[PDB]
Amino acid sequence: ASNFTQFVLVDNGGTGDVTVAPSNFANGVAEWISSNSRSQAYKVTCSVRQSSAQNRKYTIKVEVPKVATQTVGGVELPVAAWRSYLNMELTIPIFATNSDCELIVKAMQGLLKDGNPIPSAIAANSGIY
Amino acid sequence: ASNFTQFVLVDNGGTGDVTVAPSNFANGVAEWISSNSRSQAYKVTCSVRQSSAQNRKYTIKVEVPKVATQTVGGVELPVAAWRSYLNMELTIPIFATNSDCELIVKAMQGLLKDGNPIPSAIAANSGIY
Amino acid sequence: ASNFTQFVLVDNGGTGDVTVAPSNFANGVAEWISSNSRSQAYKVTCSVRQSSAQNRKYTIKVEVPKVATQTVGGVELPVAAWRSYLNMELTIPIFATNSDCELIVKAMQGLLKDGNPIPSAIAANSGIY
Amino acid sequence: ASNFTQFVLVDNGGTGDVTVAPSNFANGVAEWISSNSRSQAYKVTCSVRQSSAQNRKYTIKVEVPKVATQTVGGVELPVAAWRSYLNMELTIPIFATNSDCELIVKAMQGLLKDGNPIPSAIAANSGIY
Amino acid sequence: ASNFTQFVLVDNGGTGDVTVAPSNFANGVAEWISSNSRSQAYKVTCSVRQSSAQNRKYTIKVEVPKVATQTVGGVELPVAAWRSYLNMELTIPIFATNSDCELIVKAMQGLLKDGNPIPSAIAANSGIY
Amino acid sequence: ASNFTQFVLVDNGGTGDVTVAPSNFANGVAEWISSNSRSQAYKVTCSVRQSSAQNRKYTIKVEVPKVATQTVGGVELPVAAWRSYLNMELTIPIFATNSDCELIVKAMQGLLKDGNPIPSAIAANSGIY
Repeated sequence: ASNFTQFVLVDNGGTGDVTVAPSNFANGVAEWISSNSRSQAYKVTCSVRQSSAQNRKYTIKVEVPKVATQTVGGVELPVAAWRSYLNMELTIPIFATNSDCELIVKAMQGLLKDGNPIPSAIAANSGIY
Repeated sequence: ASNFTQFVLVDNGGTGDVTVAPSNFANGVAEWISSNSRSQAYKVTCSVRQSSAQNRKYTIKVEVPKVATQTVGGVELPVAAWRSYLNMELTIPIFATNSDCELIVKAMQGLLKDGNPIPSAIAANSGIY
Repeated sequence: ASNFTQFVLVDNGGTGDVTVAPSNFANGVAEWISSNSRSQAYKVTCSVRQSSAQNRKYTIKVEVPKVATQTVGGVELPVAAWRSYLNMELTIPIFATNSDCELIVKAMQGLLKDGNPIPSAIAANSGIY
Repeated sequence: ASNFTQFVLVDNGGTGDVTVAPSNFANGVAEWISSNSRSQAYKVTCSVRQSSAQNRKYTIKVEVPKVATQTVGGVELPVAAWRSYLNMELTIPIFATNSDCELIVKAMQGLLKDGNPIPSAIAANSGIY
Repeated sequence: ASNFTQFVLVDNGGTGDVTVAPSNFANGVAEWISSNSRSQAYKVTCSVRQSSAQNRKYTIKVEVPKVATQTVGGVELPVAAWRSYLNMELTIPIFATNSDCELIVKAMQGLLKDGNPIPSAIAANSGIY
Repeated sequence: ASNFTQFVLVDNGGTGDVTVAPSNFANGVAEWISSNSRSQAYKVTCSVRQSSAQNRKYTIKVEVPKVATQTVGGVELPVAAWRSYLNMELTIPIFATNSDCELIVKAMQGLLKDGNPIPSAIAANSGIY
C-alpha cells in the first residue's frame, strides 16, 4: 500500500488549489513541495520512528508562505517575515491497534475542523477569549 | 462572541461522539476536557504567545486515552491504560494577514484529510513509502 | 523500481498472509514492520556496508512474535508472549559479478527450501539426526 | 527419516545443480560438502544448542566458492579465488510449538523469495533504494 | 512518479551503451551502478542538502573505470586498472524558481555539448588556448 | 587546434540563446562571459593541471544568474541570493588515451541529458525520491 503520492494541501474548491508533490525521500523522510521556489513553496515532511521503549513518534513539519503582497519569484527578506512553520509530533504507544490509530486521526481532524475554536482563533489572528 | 466553546473532538456520526468542553483558563492556557474522570478524560490545551519581536507561536496539545479498569489493592479504579500525545507548535509572523492565517488553517486541514498520505499512514500503523 | 516496498513475509496461501511495510531508513538501516499493534508486529531490517577493502557485508534481522494478551491488575494489553530472532550476516567480495550474486541467492533459497534438512529440523523443534 | 542426508543446495534446473553431502558430525556440528576438490567445494554446517534456560539457538553457515585455477611457477592447482560467507543465528523459545516453528520457517523462506526486496538487492550487487 | 530510475550514462548508439541502475539510497546518498562487479562497475551518486539558510547544494559524483584482469597470487581477478573521478558541486539559492533551475540545467548541458570548447579539449587531452 | 572561442552556453532554439565569449586568459585560465554586467552575467572558467603523479585535473567553474524578477543593469543584493555556482573537477589518470577521454566526456553528457534523473531533480527544485 504505497502512499508517497501528491495530494491537495490547500483545497479552494477545485480552482486555485495548492497541490504538493513528492520531492525527496533521503534518509527515509518523505518530503512534498509545491511548484514554487524553495523560499516561497509549501513544504510537508513526515517521518516515524521508535522514540522510546513503549512509544512511536510521528514527526510532521509544514511550511506555509505568506502570500499577501508577495512577489512571485522574488527575493523576500528577512526569511522569518515571510514564512510560517508547523511542527507536529504525535506520540503513540506501541500497544495501539489500527482502530486506536484511526480514532487518533479523527481527534486531529476534529481539532482542526472549520468552525471549531482552535482553527477559528488561528484564522482570526487571535487567542482564546 | 467568545470562541472558548465546546466542540466535537471525535466525530462518530452523531452516536458515540467525543465532546470536549471548556474547563480551565488559568495561567493563560485554555483547557478542554471530556465528561469523564480526570484519569480517563480526553484533554485539549491551547495557548498563544509573542515568541519573538516579529513572530507569534501557538502551542496546542491533545491527549487521547485508552480507558481501562485497574485493580489496586483489591479495589477497581478508572484509569487509562495508556495515552497518545499530540503536540503542535505553530509559528506565524506578525506580518501575516487574516487571509494568510486562513491559508495556514486550510493547509493543516488538507494535511489531515481522509484519503491523504499522512493520515492513511498513521491509521495503518506504517510510515510513508 | 524501488526495492524499499511492501512485501509478503509469511505466505499463508492467499488469506492470512503476514505483510511487512517500510517504516524507517535511519542510519542506512532499512526497516519493515507489519500492521496493527507495534508490540505484536513482525520486524525485518537490512543494511549493507563495505566491511573491508575487498568485502561488502549484508546484515539482515527478522523478528517473529507470538501474539498474546497480557492482563495485569485487570488491564489488558496486546503483547508478544515471546519473539524468535533471526540474525543473518552475508559477506560478498567486490569481485563477485551479478551472475555470482544470483548463485549466492540461489544457495540461500535452496538451503531453506521445504523438505531440505535444515528447514525440516527447525520446523520439527529438532536438530540433525 | 534421517535428515542428515544429501540435498540440492543450488537448484540450476535439472542439470548443473550443486549438491552437498554429509561429511562430518564432530562436536555436534553437522557438515555437508559438495563433491570434487575440497578446495573448491561448497560447505554447509548446522548446529543447535540450549543457549539459555528458555531459548534454543541454531547456528547455520554456508560457504559459496568462486572456482578458479591457480598457477604459481607453472604448477596448476584447483582453488577458490574467493568465497562468500553466510552466517545465520536463529533463536527460538522452548515454548514454541511445531505450528509456531513452521511459521518461523515460512518467514525465512518468504524473506528470501524471488522478487522480494532483500534477495533482489543481493542479486543485483545493491542495497535498499 | 519517482525520479530514481535507471538511465544511459554512455550512449554508444544502442549497442554497447553503459546503463546505470538505482542501487542504494542509504544515508541520503542516491547511488547508481552498472551491471558489473563492484570492482569494475561504473558509479553515480547524488545528494542534496541545505548548505546554509538561503542556499541548497547538490553533490554529484561519477566514477569511470578502465577495466582489466589482474593476476593476484596466480589467480585472475576482475579489477579496474584506474578510475576517472568527476566531482560536481552545485549551489542554488532558495529564491531560484523552477525556471531559474531549468536555466542552470541548460547551461550545464550546453557546456558539455559536442563541438564546444571544453569537451573538445578534454577529449583531445589538451587545455584551452 | 585552437579552441578558445565563443559558444552557446544556453540554447533556446536559436532565439534568446545565451552566448559566452572569451574575456580573460590570465594565468592560462580560460574565461568566458555573457554580455552583461559582471554581477548578472553567465561566466565559465576552465583550466587543467597535473594534480598528482598519476592524475591530471580539469577545474571547471560556471556562474548562472537568477533571472526571475531580476532588474537588468541594477544593483541586486545580497549577491548570494541572485547567483548559482557550479564547481566541477574532473580527475583523469595519465594513462587515459584520447579514446578513454572521449568516453569520459560521453559519461558527463549522459549524466546531464534531458529526461535523466539528475537534471530532472535539479530543474524541479527536488532531490531523489
